Amino acid sequence: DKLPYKVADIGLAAWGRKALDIAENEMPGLMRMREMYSASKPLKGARIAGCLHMTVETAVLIETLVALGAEVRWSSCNIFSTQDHAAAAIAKAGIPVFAWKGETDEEYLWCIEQTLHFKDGPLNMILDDGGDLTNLIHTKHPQLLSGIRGISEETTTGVHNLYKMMANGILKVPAINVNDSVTKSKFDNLYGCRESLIDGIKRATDVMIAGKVAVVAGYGDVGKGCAQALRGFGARVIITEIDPINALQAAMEGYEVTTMDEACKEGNIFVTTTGCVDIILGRHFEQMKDDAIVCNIGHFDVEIDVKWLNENAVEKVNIKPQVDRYLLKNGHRIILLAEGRLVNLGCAMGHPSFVMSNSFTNQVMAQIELWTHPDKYPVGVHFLPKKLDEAVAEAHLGKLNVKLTKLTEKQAQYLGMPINGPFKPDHYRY
Amino acid sequence: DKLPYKVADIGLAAWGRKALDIAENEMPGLMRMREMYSASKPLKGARIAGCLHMTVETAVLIETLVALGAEVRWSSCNIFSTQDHAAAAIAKAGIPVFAWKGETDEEYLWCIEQTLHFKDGPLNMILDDGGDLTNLIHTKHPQLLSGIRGISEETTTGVHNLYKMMANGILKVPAINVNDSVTKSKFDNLYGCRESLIDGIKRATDVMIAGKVAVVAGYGDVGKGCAQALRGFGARVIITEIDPINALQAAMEGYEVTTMDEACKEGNIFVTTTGCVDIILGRHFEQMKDDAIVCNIGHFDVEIDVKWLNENAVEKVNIKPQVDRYLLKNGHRIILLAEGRLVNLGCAMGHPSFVMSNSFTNQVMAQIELWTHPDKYPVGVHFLPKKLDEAVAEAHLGKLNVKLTKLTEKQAQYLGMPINGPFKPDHYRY
Amino acid sequence: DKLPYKVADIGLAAWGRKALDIAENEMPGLMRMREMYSASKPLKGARIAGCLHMTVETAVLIETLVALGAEVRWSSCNIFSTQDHAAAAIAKAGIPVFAWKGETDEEYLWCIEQTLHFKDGPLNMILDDGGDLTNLIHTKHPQLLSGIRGISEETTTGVHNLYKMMANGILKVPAINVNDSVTKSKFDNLYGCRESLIDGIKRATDVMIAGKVAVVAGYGDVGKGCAQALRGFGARVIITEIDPINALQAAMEGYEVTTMDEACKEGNIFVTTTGCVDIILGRHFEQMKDDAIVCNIGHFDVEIDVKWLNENAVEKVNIKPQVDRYLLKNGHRIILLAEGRLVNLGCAMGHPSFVMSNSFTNQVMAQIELWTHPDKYPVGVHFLPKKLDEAVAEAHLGKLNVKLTKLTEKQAQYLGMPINGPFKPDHYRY
Amino acid sequence: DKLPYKVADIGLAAWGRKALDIAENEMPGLMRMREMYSASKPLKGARIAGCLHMTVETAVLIETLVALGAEVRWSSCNIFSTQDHAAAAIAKAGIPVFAWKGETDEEYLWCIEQTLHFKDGPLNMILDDGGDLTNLIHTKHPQLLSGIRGISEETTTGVHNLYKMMANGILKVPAINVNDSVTKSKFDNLYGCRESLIDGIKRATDVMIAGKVAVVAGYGDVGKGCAQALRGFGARVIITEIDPINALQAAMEGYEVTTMDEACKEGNIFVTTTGCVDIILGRHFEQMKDDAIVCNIGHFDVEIDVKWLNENAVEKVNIKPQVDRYLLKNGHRIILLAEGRLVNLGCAMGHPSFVMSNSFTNQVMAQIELWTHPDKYPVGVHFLPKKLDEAVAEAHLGKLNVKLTKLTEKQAQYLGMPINGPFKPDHYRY
Ligand SMILES: NC(=O)c1ccc[n+]([C@@H]2O[C@H](COP(=O)([O-])OP(=O)(O)OC[C@H]3O[C@@H](n4cnc5c(N)ncnc54)[C@H](O)[C@@H]3O)[C@@H](O)[C@H]2O)c1
Ligand SMILES: NC(=O)c1ccc[n+]([C@@H]2O[C@H](COP(=O)([O-])OP(=O)(O)OC[C@H]3O[C@@H](n4cnc5c(N)ncnc54)[C@H](O)[C@@H]3O)[C@@H](O)[C@H]2O)c1
Ligand SMILES: NC(=O)c1ccc[n+]([C@@H]2O[C@H](COP(=O)([O-])OP(=O)(O)OC[C@H]3O[C@@H](n4cnc5c(N)ncnc54)[C@H](O)[C@@H]3O)[C@@H](O)[C@H]2O)c1
Ligand SMILES: NC(=O)c1ccc[n+]([C@@H]2O[C@H](COP(=O)([O-])OP(=O)(O)OC[C@H]3O[C@@H](n4cnc5c(N)ncnc54)[C@H](O)[C@@H]3O)[C@@H](O)[C@H]2O)c1
Ligand SMILES: Nc1ncnc2c1ncn2C[C@@H](O)[C@@H](O)C(=O)O
Ligand SMILES: Nc1ncnc2c1ncn2C[C@@H](O)[C@@H](O)C(=O)O
Ligand SMILES: Nc1ncnc2c1ncn2C[C@@H](O)[C@@H](O)C(=O)O
Ligand SMILES: Nc1ncnc2c1ncn2C[C@@H](O)[C@@H](O)C(=O)O
Repeated sequence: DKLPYKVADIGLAAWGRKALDIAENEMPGLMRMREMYSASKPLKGARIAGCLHMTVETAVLIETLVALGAEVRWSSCNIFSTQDHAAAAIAKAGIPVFAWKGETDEEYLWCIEQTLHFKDGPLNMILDDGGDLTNLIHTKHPQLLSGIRGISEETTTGVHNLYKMMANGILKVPAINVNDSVTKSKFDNLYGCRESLIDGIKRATDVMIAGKVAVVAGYGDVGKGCAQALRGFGARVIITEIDPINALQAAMEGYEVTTMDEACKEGNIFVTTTGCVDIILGRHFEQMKDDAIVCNIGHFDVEIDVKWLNENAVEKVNIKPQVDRYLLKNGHRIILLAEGRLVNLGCAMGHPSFVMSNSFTNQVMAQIELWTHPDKYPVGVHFLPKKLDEAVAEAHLGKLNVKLTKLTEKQAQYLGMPINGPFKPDHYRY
Repeated sequence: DKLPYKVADIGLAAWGRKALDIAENEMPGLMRMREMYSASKPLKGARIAGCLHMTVETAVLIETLVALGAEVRWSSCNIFSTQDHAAAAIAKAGIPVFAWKGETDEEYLWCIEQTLHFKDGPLNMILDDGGDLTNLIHTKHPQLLSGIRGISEETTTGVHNLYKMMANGILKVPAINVNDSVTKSKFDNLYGCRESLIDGIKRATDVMIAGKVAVVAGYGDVGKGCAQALRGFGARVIITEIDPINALQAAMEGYEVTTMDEACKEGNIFVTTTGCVDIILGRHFEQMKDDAIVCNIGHFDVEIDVKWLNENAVEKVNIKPQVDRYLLKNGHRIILLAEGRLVNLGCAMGHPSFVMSNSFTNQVMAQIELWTHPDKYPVGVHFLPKKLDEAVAEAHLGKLNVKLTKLTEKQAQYLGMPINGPFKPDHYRY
Repeated sequence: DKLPYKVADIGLAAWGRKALDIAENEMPGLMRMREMYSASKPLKGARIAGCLHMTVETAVLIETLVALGAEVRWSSCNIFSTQDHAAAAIAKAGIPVFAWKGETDEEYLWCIEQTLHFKDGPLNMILDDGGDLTNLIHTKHPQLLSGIRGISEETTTGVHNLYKMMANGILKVPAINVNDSVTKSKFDNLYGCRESLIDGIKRATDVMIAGKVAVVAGYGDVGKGCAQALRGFGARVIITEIDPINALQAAMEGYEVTTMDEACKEGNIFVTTTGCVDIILGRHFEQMKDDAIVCNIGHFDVEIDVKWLNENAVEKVNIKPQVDRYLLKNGHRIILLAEGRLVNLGCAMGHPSFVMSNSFTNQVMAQIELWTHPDKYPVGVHFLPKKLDEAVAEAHLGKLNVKLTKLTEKQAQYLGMPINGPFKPDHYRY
Repeated sequence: DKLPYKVADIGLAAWGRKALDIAENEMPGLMRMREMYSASKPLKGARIAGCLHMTVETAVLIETLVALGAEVRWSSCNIFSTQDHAAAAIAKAGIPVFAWKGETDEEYLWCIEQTLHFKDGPLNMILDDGGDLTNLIHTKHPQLLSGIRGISEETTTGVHNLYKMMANGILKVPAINVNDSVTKSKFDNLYGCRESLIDGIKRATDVMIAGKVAVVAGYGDVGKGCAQALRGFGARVIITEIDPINALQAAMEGYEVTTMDEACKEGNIFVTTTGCVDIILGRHFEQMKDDAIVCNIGHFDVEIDVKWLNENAVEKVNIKPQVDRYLLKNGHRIILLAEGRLVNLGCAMGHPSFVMSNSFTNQVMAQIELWTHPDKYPVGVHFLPKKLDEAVAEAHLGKLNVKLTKLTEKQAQYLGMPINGPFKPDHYRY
């Protein structure tokens, strides 16, 4: 392609490598895939074009993929999710990375297109996060379609769209749904957001959660992780939902479940963990308490109506990067975070490295699968063998010094399951 | 058959009806099935033979099936799980129930056989809990097999066996796996045991949980619900597991995961939420602290080796029904509860009525499905349409005064899902 | 006096002794006071007249005081708090105990009077709980006043009145405020109620706490322990308070703080942990949801207006002992528990033995102080030396296998405190 | 004195004012003291010399004291606790502030001395945090002693020393113990550290708390707040203590209490909330797991032996400001945070503004008390009238939209307390 890469500051690499150094020791999964595959190099010959937030954790993923003999050209899947010191260490490392914190819609797309063509040919693999890359290609670069051996979607929103495509026979290349791995969804979205949400908020506003009424729209794994977090600091969490089953779980957990039409008048902190549009409108903004902290954590920023804020506020003042304090015609203030984009990543460092090793291990596996055994994955979104899913968890058990139990021949017989073989039926919801 | 029924005391009906009365107002699911089907009577012509713990909640289930025009002959699936006042109110009601608290292995089977034959013919339906009924029939009364239109397994253990039969083409009649409904598993096993576990313990030993090291074997929904409970009262919960994924969840929740071989020496309270044999042996008993409270909550009592206690204790003293205090040769005491059988049901009243309405609503539905649309269920275990699973949750939302959100035409479009249509993919693990 | 004792059933002693036997091993404090004072008998010559709920734990207190050479004549401080098997074991043991579950206001007083006179003289000591005994004497038997060496109040309500008397120079004998010992208040009222509250509720109504909105009046240690309990089972706890400091704590803990005038319309479970009158009136009852569970845990039953229920209900039906289901003219039902009296003791077994060993150890010490060193306690309510309060905690650490840290000569120097000497200033609120 | 002030960058004021602007709206206590005293100016004629961390919250305190007509000259009581943008906004405002993040022991003292002399005379008041100021004066500038109307200690460690002085007749000026106000200790130390602890850790190491064994030395309010925090994120918290009562509370809360001599081999995160020396030594360092995160939160950095790390490490590498990664001779790594100094303030922004309003309100009051009614405070440390302590809490209730309850004439009579008068006896431990 063009320039070898492009980032905010390459002089940040020296620092980023330190972050990467510390990060590596916290991601047993990726480092594990390295020891057993560094030599084998199952990814040899592969040209992976990724679109995942360019953070330090992702840096370890990229360096792992390369260790497996892959050829990588990266880009961030969010205009604010990029970590400039992490990206600097990667570029300085020779990996063509085109990502920097605070890009423009235009620069963002350029960065993505920058990863399509390699030295010895175009991308033959895709590691997407949000579907932006797989979508760009399917609708703008069809010519390259027939050459991509596979897709790797990591987020719910993207995987959601992955199915949509198939639903219309649009999907033209076999995909593996990584986000929906037990070790992925139940650990990353849930446990990660629990720790990364409050971070985005605090680093941004530095507000005290205790004694505040926080409103969470959506009760999925992210909504569950977020709620738990605020609730654990002393905030009264109110939940809004459209799914009766997800609504009951919340109620059963002691959370009040209402409509944003009602909650907007009580909330002090508004978090949208939904992947839907029109979650927080002006009809709610005009109802929010003075200095209400509004932010979104759902992948795409389509939940909060920021345009309204910008088109109906009496005044807009920027506190600091990704922190704007509007003044409504009613005299009430509204603190909008990260311009409505992902809050943990846009205002903080995102999920911690240990939990990202889970998702990323699934990512390294998904890639080896699609590349190594293509004929095993027809055009359509697939899941990773539970035996593999089990391999991910088992990989981080040691760092935590967990001592797992081993079934005896008699017990395994009793339960009618392999001492090591998958211990749960597919339908099992862990 | 023989006698109209048989119970501990029919003079307990007057009281049991009061229990049923209060119970009904707490089970919106069953009462809901009642209003829309009381007249329709979709179960008309059905002769359901049940094997589910005979409790007050189950009483509402029986009185619901009958309201649906079904013909019912019940029995308890546990020699200690029976609620004598509940069973009295049922028999006095005219429903042939053969269950009483404290049956013998002999009297237990007799009770089951008592439900096979009806006035106008043998059983044409099965509502089992544990597989005991479906197993008795398959291996002892094959003749009646071909007449049964379907099975309804309610517990993991049972459903586990349901699949085992199919695995060997033994299952000879279409079954519906109710235990594995989102509203069933994630609410009953998890939220029920959370509240019913400590109950069994307290009513039995009346011990203080706070400051005690409790050991929980198995981290399934029951293990999860139990752990959370003890943990919430001030006990240090230690978990043992064979599944790395379930072990990671525990660790990620702040629980120490080890082997019973290790934990036995530290635990003060032992709870087996596993469905496997040889969980607590004498090798551990000989290692337990003085006055260690050991109990099991897994359906079948196959986890704790009580025989060893009875064959190796220096002395056995019975504190009160279902509470025995053993004296080991090492001088240490061991308080065994409910003789190893289910603790919440054997020493307490079981799960509360509100949560049982979820499981039981699934049961009423499973029955209407198999009976009504039989040709839709070939020999093999099946799940209940997610639309239905949603119907269960949605039915208890109101009691909790939950205000669910309604997708707009635009949002539904965005999300690409019906405003009411199932909101989650099948693979969704809620 | 008259009859040696009087109880519900002496043939319940054989059982009670088993309860006592198990209870003893769980109360390291009392058993500890036993080993070092069994021979010394510092209470020798004392004639203690107690008025504390006659439970198994209290049984260990009585048998301990006696082991200390004391002469005891007991009675319960509540018409429902008595444990008949416990009381039987005591009577059968020779200790004049006049208490049985379900006394009448008349029989209750008779029982108290029955403890004033001993073989070798009238009572020379008082071990009260609620102030009922110390009040009766001060206002009805002044003649015996001058003979009593001291008082031992165990509950907040009582101690509250103890000061009230002094405030009016009414208190005529030195009292020791046991309820306000760090090991007493922060562990008994808080940790005991946390476990004993739900018990009284469950054993009585057997209702599911999860998903229910529970309302708690008062945020003292009892309110704190109760709230935490319900909240931990999945109930949405709402708190009402008059103290801004106790209200802030709640808010800071994520609890909604409102007025009963508002909460009554939302609560599903009403618990009064206040010690004040007119907490739950008919103005609220007329506003409660159908089948609302109302109960009180505050010592005296002066918070809930039951007369109103009995005078305004359309009908009153008794479910079982201490459980009445009223029917309001509006069609809604109200489940009143234990007739408004203490719920954990009236409907359950009360606090567990382990936590009761704390309060009771303080009680044994209070008695030894007043008796042994009288001249050290002038007329007026006093506290127990912190060194002693520390002795109590220290006594139960072992059972929990806690390994405390020992200050070094250098550290003790640094901190400027005795390696063992009281580690906290008097004003310290632990 | 010398220069008008001295800070890191005055070009940081513009931003700091925004921080102050948002902060003010979150501190109802201070802003409340402003409205009712802005005109009155009770502090008129006062020359307050402060030694408290120079943060945004403290900035609102300074601007409040001034609004009260006081004359202030500030300085930070920690070489790393200073917030440069906050200090900038203050200096730019005209208030002589001599503080900047990252001072030297020499520069630190210089800054303190800079606050002793004012335009119209030397300091006549003292607002200390840690006792550093009141100690410098007492031992180095005795001459100015006789002119100081009072002292205001804000932290436990400080107040601890305040008493020590008095214990030896060293304290030569009346002090008010602010740290020990109900609204101070139980809210700041507990609720603040809960939120500010994890911040310092995360912003420094960005580590995932979930699944990690965190070790907390000391179970005071700070230990309590810290433990709860980690515990709530999924980390297994182990506690070490010297006080049996504080140890029992922990045990009663489900925490394992042991010796650091034992925990050092299991902990993944070490937090010292103690105020004592020799808490974490090399004997423990040599026993810590690889990449063990060690940090202190106790006022003075005397708990962790960093010297040992610097004198026995094989290599020391600085990750970033206040983050150093040592390499032990055993191959294990140790991540030392903030060079052992306060972690929440040295690596994060400290306690949130809302909780700081409580402590600071008490500070504004302590100042008005000592200054206004001096003769009411003889030489010695005093507490703030509970009625006042109540005023603080009541001031923040509104922001939280808390609806307090009002005692009626009948209830206040029954309870025997003023409808508004202090609702708790002095000994009350809230
Ligand atoms: N920023 C991050 O670190 C991060 C990490 C993981 C996932 N995500 C993103 O967050 C989003 C949610 O992911 P998830 O795994 O929790 O999804 P999920 O499907 O489990 O849950 C989303 C929930 O939203 C609810 N919902 C939908 N429309 C709603 C509406 N109008 N009002 C209220 N609730 C509504 C749904 O019923 C569902 O339970 C996705 O876009 C995902 O890609 C972000
Ligand atoms: N008494 C009740 O109220 C009640 C309610 C629901 C279910 N149950 C019963 O409880 C049992 C558990 O049900 P569930 O839904 O939680 O099952 P589950 O399959 O979700 O979990 C059981 C767990 O045990 C673990 N396990 C298996 N063998 C083990 C061993 N040797 N050591 C440690 N862990 C081991 C498994 O890995 C698994 O995670 C079943 O028998 C079920 O029928 C009882
Ligand atoms: N049944 C038991 O096991 C048990 C155990 C301990 C104590 N108690 C009793 O419970 C009562 C509470 O004891 P405590 O130690 O927690 O007392 P406490 O003084 O600490 O707390 C009582 C709380 O009630 C609040 N309050 C007072 N009037 C109120 C009103 N009208 N509305 C709302 N809140 C109001 C007060 O502000 C206070 O915080 C006492 O009577 C005590 O003797 C019972
Ligand atoms: N950085 C901050 O934001 C912040 C906020 C409040 C307080 N503090 C400081 O933190 C320190 C703790 O304050 P606190 O109010 O919790 O004090 P505290 O007296 O309530 O508790 C300190 C605890 O340490 C325990 N302890 C003492 N020596 C010990 C040892 N060798 N091993 C184990 N435990 C030991 C004591 O028994 C006590 O329970 C003080 O120096 C205080 O000034 C810092
Ligand atoms: N450090 C991170 N690196 C990459 N992605 C991050 C990170 N933090 C949060 N997400 C969001 C993802 O967890 C989410 O998009 C997903 O994987 O579903
Ligand atoms: N009241 C009850 N009635 C019937 N079954 C009860 C009850 N309580 C617990 N179980 C056990 C079931 O939850 C379990 O067997 C299952 O359904 O899986
Ligand atoms: N087993 C019990 N024995 C005696 N009193 C009990 C018991 N359970 C609760 N209380 C109430 C006391 O905790 C309360 O009155 C107090 O001591 O404050
Ligand atoms: N923003 C802050 N301003 C001032 N002090 C802060 C702050 N955060 C933590 N402390 C520490 C104090 O809470 C502690 O020293 C105390 O007051 O006890």
